[PDB]
Amino acid sequence: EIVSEPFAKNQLREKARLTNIKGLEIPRVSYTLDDDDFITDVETAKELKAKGDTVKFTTNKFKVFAAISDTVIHGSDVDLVNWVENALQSGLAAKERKDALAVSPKSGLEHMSFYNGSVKEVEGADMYDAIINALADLHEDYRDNATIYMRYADYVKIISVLSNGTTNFFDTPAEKVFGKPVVFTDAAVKPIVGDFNYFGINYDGTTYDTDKDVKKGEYLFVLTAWYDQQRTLDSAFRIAKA
Amino acid sequence: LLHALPTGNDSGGDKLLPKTLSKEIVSEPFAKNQLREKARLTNIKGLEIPRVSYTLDDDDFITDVETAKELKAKGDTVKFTTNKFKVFAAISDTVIHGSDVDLVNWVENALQSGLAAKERKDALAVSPKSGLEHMSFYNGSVKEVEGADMYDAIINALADLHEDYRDNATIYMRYADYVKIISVLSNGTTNFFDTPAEKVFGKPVVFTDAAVKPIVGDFNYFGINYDGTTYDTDKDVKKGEYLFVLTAWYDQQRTLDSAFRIAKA
Amino acid sequence: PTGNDSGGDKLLPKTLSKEIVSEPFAKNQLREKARLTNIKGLEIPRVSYTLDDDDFITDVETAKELKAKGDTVKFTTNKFKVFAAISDTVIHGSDVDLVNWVENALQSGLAAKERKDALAVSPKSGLEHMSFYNGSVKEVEGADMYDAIINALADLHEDYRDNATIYMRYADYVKIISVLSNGTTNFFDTPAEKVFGKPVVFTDAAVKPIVGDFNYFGINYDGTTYDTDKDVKKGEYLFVLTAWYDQQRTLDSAFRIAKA
Amino acid sequence: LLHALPTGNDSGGDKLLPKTLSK
Repeated sequence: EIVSEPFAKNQLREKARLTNIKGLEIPRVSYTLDDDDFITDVETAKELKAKGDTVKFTTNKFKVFAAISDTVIHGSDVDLVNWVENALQSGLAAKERKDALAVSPKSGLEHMSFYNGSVKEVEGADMYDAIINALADLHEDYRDNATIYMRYADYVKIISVLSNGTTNFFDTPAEKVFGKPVVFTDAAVKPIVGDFNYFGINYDGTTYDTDKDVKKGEYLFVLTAWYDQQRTLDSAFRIAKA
Repeated sequence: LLHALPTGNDSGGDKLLPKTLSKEIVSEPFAKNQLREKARLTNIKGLEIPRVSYTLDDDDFITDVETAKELKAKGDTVKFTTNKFKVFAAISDTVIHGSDVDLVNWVENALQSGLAAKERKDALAVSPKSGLEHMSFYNGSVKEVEGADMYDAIINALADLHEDYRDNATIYMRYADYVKIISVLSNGTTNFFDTPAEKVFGKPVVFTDAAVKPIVGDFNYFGINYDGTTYDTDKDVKKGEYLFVLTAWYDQQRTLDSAFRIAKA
Repeated sequence: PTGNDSGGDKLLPKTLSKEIVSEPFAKNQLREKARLTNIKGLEIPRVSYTLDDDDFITDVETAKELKAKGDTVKFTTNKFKVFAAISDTVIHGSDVDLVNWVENALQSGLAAKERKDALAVSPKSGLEHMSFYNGSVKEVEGADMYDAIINALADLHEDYRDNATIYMRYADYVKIISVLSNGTTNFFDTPAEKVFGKPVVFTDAAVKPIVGDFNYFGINYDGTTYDTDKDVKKGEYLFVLTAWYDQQRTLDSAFRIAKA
Repeated sequence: LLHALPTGNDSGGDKLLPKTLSK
């Protein structure tokens, strides 16, 4: 009987939080120390003042589909059970990663993306300089917990300049070059970096349905849900650029 | 093409979602002190540990080291002295009544994280402040050595140290500096990035971003303690905020300052 | 912190519903006087009775319409559809509109369908015979609205007069007062029964005041059917209802118009 | 999107009509 792989996945689910709570509200600033605090970084003064202390997780709709013609049903195969779950679950993942890493987001969902704007682009001479400088920019608390996302091909080019003749960092991991964990993803254009503790997602509710289009002779299996994902603090996550 | 009325609002699609969903907020500590591993911790009140040990009635009145004698002339004992602390949490009003969640970890992760950030900051402070000068390694009490490059410096740092203290020595430095040391050594030879850091210098290493200059020495002498804590809640009515606040008392001092050094180029 | 439980609910008012409710969105004023029926097929005679030999000739009108239409009257089915649409988010936000919001909605749809057709200035084709302004009613002419209504009563037959009723828009009932201002006296406080001498009902659609014996006018609803379905893709439930009715005038000569 | 055959012709919408009907 039939089986297959996850057709698509979201790499960002590794580090980000994931929730199922109906309405969700958290504070942005975890703690403040005693009187002898050097002034909080100019950034956090601005965004905290503008956004407010809390953060709103606000429902947003979409729809996922699935279509099976009638002949396929009546040829002794069982795709009703597994082919759809393999299909719909993947649809949830691609919807996320498309919106977060959108170069030019659709309207009504700008605030989710990391490339919509409102993040500072540092400038390194090459990719190796830009990533290390970007770590040099953000606040140190975020640095200690930071994580990098990038495309694997860019990790090859930094090796060609760190070829150094005899030595070959094709065998080395990527943790030890930059000094922090790395995850590889093809959509991420400009290497982004920050503490992905703060980034978070929430799924509130769903509903599963099925129906037959009698004339055209195709079953349907549809699902819907509402989610949203926001950055607790924009000042954390930063860009690298040549 | 059915006639039923979904009044119940029970959702069948819930199981299709990823099974890693939390239903309760959780996160890791925001900050941590990386000195706690090597150094000594204590809860007792009013601590005093003598500097002296190992007297011989020697006719060869040379002690161990010239630096060791002249700075014991400072004093016989060390006495840790109390210093004040303050920690604030600030969960607001909407979050409490807006929805049913649980924040006890969010508070806990915030408070005892704040302690570690305090004691690391002052102990590694570049420019100390009033009353706090007597714990920072970058205070002028401790020496600088001078290698031509930072590699030979750390060697010349671990070199001019007591035989004993060398044995359980330990190094602190930034990782970014640690890379430049190796990109130059890897020229025309084996790779070192696959190697542990214990071996290029011979002894264990820990990495933190604070140490603008390296440290070397045995941190069994560096010591910390906490006298006792105070915890109480509070509500500001006019604004709506709930306040969770902590205060305790502490000090940290090094037993002997000759056991530690600074490398520099 | 235990939760958002508090004692403010006592301070909160007592008029709070805890679930949704609303008014009839629209109504048909004509249902007060007209007959209303549920019979499958309905047939009645037009002329109630005739007296003995000494009957002055029946009014020229009734001779004509009775001769043309015939003795009986046919109630003939005519279709329409009423709709209702609820998006999916509205369902899944803990509210109960399934039970009351629809009945409040559909029942109103029946009423507006009636009054639209009866008082239609220019009816849709296939349903001309229902309206009162399609034609076939005589328009008397008064110098003002007060003269036109009273003259219109002077026109129709007296049996219908004794049982007659007037429908009009309230604003026209104000203008007749301004001419009957008479200085000191003010008929804003008076009812309208006593000015014209017969009952009155107020309605905004009725343009030219109509008048006659609304015993004769009648309505019938034969059958219905209630259905529901989901448009899966667009994610909206539906609640639809249908029925067949018709309403006719037993005798056209009764109901008359007033005009300036 | 149901499979049933309404043979009975019993009408559920009857009660929605006004309750002042005469018969």
